Amino acid sequence: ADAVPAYPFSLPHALDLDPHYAELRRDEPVSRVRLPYGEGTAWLVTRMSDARIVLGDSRFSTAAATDPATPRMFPTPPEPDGVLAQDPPDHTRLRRLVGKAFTARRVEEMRPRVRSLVDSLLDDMVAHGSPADLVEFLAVPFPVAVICELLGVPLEDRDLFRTFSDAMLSSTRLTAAEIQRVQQDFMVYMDGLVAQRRDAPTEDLLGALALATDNDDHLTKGEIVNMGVSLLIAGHETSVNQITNLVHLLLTERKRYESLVADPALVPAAVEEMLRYTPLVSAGSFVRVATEDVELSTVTVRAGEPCVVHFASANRDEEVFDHADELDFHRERNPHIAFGHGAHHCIGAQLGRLELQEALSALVRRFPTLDLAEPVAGLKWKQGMLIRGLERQIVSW
Ligand code: HEM
Ligand SMILES: CC[C@H]1OC(=O)[C@H](C)[C@@H](O)[C@H](C)[C@@H](O)[C@@H](C)C[C@@H](C)C(=O)[C@H](C)[C@@H](O)[C@H]1C
Ligand SMILES: C[C@@H]1O[C@@H](O)[C@H](O)[C@H](O)[C@H]1O
Ligand code: NA
Ligand code: NA
Repeated sequence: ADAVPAYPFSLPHALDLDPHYAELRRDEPVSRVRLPYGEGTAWLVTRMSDARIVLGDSRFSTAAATDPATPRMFPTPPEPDGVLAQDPPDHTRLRRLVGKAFTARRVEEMRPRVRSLVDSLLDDMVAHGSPADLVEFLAVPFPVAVICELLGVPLEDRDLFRTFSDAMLSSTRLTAAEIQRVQQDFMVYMDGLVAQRRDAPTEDLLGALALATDNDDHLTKGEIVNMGVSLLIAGHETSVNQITNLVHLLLTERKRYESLVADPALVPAAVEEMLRYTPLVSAGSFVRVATEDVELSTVTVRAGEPCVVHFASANRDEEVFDHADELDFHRERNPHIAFGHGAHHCIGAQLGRLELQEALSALVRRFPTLDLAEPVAGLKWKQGMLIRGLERQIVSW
């Protein structure tokens, strides 16, 4: 069965959805693909109802996907101690190590700190004058500062952990051996920061991770340190890219930006809609393997068959969202899965929402004249990574 198409279906263009995803949702919503690594074939799931089953059911296992022969989107076999590769109830125990810092209530308590950080960084951009690179002054330093303060990672390590993090998000830019090397380096660095808390615990998540290493009974050192790596990767890589992505959607059809200048209270709802609209995950997902037969819309997936979701395709499902292909800030309902679903639903969802809200609210309030000040055709979209975003975004005002 080398008659099954390669997935991804193409090198990506900006934030475009391959038009094949809409054809798949209409006519073949569950279809066999060959992923770029591991062996064999995977079902690609393109509709919302099927995505909620694959993401939401104990009969689908991520643990089972750690087999190096399992199809996957990324060069290195999955790390078995990785939070994504855990199944409940062990996954539930692992998430509770840190989950209290990420509840909507605790995240809301960060809004003051977070708005202060944004204000200061836009002051520096103003000091530099127009035009300036929004990536340099906002999209990079803002989420990096927030995740360093929440975990207790020194800000001086920015260049070191951003390099490791970009490598671990490789799709084609690096080989398995280059990434496996970075994984070991990152594991050894994070293990070292957590060890610093041996006779010196801190009031931060690394503090919590170091106590769990000392006192905790069901979780390995590996699982615990790896959680530190996942949070430090996700905690900046998502938001840094999503700020560039959402600003890109706002300035390339400037009525969108103008609608938020007019009404900055629209910003929370605009952030939800642009989370729906944006393929932050360039293609596919961490894989789920059926442990029993499971009925999806058009097929029964057999025990042992792997499945992969395209989150941004589920987020264009025309049986769930009216005019799904259109950016609409006035949707009454937006049941998107930009943050996933089921056990592995994004732990940082509330922190992402907060950072995007405060970054956009500030821009829309203080920079009514904001425009893209480099050509669209020349935009430096990140190539060869599992996520999408801009290396640079020169803006004027
Ligand atoms: C706009 C921001 C974000 C987006 C769009 C986003 C998106 C996602 C998605 C779709 C997943 C599900 C992956 C899957 O099940 O296959 C996920 C999981 C995850 N996200 Fe986020 N995320 C964001 C922000 C964050 C932040 C700020 C953090 C960390 C502070 C974070 C940490 C994670 C982690 C650790 C997981 C894995 C959770 C688990 O396996 O239980 N994310 N994210
Ligand atoms: C195949 C696409 C996915 O990538 C992966 O699985 C990566 C190899 C993970 O190891 C990354 C590096 C982890 O750090 C995650 C915790 C990051 C967090 C933001 C996500 O879960 C993210 C959505 C992720 O699932 C997708 C990018
Ligand atoms: C941060 C993330 O952590 C786990 O999910 C993986 O095993 C891997 O080490 C890394 O990609
Ligand atoms: Na742009
Ligand atoms: Na996988």
